[PDB]
Amino acid sequence: PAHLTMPYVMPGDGEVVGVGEPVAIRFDENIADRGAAEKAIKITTNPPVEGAFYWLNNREVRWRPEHFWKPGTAVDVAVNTYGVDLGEGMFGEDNVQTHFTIGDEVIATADDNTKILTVRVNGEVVKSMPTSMGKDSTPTANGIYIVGSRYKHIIMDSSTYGVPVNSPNGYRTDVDWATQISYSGVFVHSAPWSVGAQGHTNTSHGCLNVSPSNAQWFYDHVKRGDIVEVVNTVGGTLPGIDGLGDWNIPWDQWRAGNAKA
Repeated sequence: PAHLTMPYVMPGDGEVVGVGEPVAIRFDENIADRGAAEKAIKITTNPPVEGAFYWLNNREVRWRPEHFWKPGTAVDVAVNTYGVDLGEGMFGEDNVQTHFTIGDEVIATADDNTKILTVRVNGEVVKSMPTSMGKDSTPTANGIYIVGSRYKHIIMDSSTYGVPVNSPNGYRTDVDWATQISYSGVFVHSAPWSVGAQGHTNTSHGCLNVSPSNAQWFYDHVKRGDIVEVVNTVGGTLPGIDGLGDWNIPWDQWRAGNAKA
């Protein structure tokens, strides 16, 4: 190693993901020549669709279409960096490939005006969940969120996101049925402690609090790549480079890319 870097591709080989899942190629070393890396990456889709690369940081690039994937689309990814100088004498340690498919269109919209999280599958409403989002002093950002990992039980610690547990906006909370939707720390999870406020008042630090029953349903039926869109909150907009906020970047900007950066 040292002059060799190993690329990692997401999603998993054979995985079925939602319509918002971007292709992600992560290197274990910073890429000096982003242009070279993009050239070494071949992506084939069926049905065919145009897409483009955009870097979230110095080690990870993302590729996605202008709009959400069409359900049933099959995607093949070939990261051929072996023999390729990714910049300053750094070569790919080996080549990697992955194949994944797009499942049904699942888009859950959380409207702060109604305090309801509505899950639509292929355009049809299948669930309407009262929710309680970030309180005014710690609001939930508006925007398009891509569903990530899920946990039957986990502890969310504010210090993971730069906020001391002992501070006013701090917390170290055990939660059931947690589905992560932003690297910034936003999750859709079971919140038995805010069932009264759900559908009426925002009381969280930013997460989308829902009933235990609804959180479990969300955990069982929503998958990586599905979409959660938050609208009308007093917060700002999820950053395009969050890690799960890719879609908040305007297509013209995304297509333009940032390889010469």
